[PDB]
Amino acid sequence: EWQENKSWNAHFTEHKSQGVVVLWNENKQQGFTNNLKRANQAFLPASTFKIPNSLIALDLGVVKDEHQVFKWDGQTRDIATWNRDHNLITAMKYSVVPVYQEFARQIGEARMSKMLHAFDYGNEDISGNVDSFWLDGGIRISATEQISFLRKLYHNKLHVSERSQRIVKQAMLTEANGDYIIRAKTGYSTRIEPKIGWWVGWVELDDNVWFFAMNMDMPTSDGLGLRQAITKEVLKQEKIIP
Ligand SMILES: CC(=O)NCCc1ccc(-c2cccc(C(=O)O)c2)cc1
Repeated sequence: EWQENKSWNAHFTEHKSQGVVVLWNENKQQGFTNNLKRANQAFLPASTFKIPNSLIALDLGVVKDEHQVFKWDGQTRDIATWNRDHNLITAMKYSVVPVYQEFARQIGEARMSKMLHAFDYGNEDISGNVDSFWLDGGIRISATEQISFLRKLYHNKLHVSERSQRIVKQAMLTEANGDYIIRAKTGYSTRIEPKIGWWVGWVELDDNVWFFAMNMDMPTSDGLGLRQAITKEVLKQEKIIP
């Protein structure tokens, strides 16, 4: 059911990094990874948490729809794209932490905790500050647990409305061409060691869907582009994409 392919380690070694890629073939119900241990090691979700956070905010009416404008609070932050108004689509695209911190404040501790348990999301532990626990609190999730969560989202099986799930999957849209569609979310965890990057989501083909979750050591922001690059090299090697 689960197969380990250590030859994929070359895609990390060649870039002088270390990490895990996990792939799941939905048609065949078969999983593949370069490192079974790390695939089941739990890390801070960082901005990958914007997927569940979006779902919860939409289902509770904290976010009306993907068009509602979240006005910049006028505080200059060091990421230029954060210093502007956003909707759900652009806030996800630019991983706008302060917008999602306000979502979490409006969701509140109790509803956040219940919903993450309903989602079976990671260790389901929101210990810490309600507006930052996914960055430096107690919540943890593994690459295999990300895939389990994404598969439910894909099939609209999470315990929120179909509409909420459709909107979040729209907001996850990352790439689309005549060969495939990628819906995914990046993450970048720096507040707790080890610093890592995430990329989780799936590849839609004409006749199958491949779910993926990767994380990798990220000692500096210089390597963030390797999250997508390494994943796509694995997808290419496995002939999932051209
Ligand atoms: C204020 C702060 O958060 N500093 C910590 C340093 C930091 C934080 C976030 C990003 C970041 C932002 C948006 C997108 C991406 C990406 O992965 O593409 C990365 C870059 C640097």
